[PDB]
Amino acid sequence: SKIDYLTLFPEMFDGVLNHSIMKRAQENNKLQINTVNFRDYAINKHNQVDDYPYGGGQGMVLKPEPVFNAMEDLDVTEQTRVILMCPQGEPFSHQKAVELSKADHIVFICGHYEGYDERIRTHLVTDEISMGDYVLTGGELPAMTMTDAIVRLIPGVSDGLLEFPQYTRPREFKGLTVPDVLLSGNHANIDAWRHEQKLIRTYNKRPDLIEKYPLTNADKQILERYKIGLK
Ligand SMILES: NCc1ccc(CNC(=O)c2csc3nc[nH]c(=O)c23)cc1
Repeated sequence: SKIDYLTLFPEMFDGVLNHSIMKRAQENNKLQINTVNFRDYAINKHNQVDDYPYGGGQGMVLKPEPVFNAMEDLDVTEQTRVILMCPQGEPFSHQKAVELSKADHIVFICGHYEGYDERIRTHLVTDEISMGDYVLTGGELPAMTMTDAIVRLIPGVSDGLLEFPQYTRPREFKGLTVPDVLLSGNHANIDAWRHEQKLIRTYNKRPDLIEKYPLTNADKQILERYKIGLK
C-alpha cells in the first residue's frame, strides 16, 4: 500500500508525516508516502496550477494539465483510488476508512480552490470526500486526518452506551476523590458500578441511545432509583 498527496503546501505535512503512527508505519515497509507539489507540473509555471473559469466565476479554478501530469508519473492505475478533498464530497466515515484501507494505491487531491476543472473529476477522481458540513481552508488537514483513520486499519500497523468514568492516581486530589469501589478489589462490584454509570450517563447525555438499548429489568431498576435519588 502507498499513499500520495498532491498539494501546494507539502511542507504542511512535515510534522504529521515525520511523527507518531505514520512515521512508524512508513518504516515497517507497510506503506510508501509521497508529497508532490502541483507547481512542479505547471505547463508554464507563470499562469500555472489554476486559471480563470470559462463563463465567469467567483474564484480561480484548478487547471487539468498539471493534475493529469501528476497522476501520469505517480503510476496511477484503474485499481488506484483518486480521492478529491472537496467540501461537498461524501462525509468521511468508518465504513469508508475500511474500504480505503483495503486499497493498494491512494492519491489525495488536496486544494483550496473555489473550483476544480470538471475534466479532472470526470476522468481522474474515483472518490470525493469531505470532513463535514463546516468550511475548511483546504484539503491537507482532511487528507491527513483520513490517512490516520485508514492507516491504523491497515494490517500490521461499542455496546450502545457511553463509556464509564475512568480514574487513576492519585486517589485524592484537590479534594476530588476517586470512587471507593474502584479501590475495593471486588471485581463484580467494580463492573456493576461501571455499568450503572454507563446507563446513567447515557440517560442524561444521549437519551436516544437508551431508546436503542435492550434494557434489562436490572437496568430499568437502576434508572428509576437514579431518577428518584434526584428528587
Ligand atoms: N466556497 C467553496 C469552498 C471550496 C473549497 C474550500 C476548501 N475546502 C476544502 O478543500 C475541503 C476539503 S475536505 C473538506 N471538508 C469540509 N470542509 C471543507 O471546506 C473541505 C472551501 C470552500
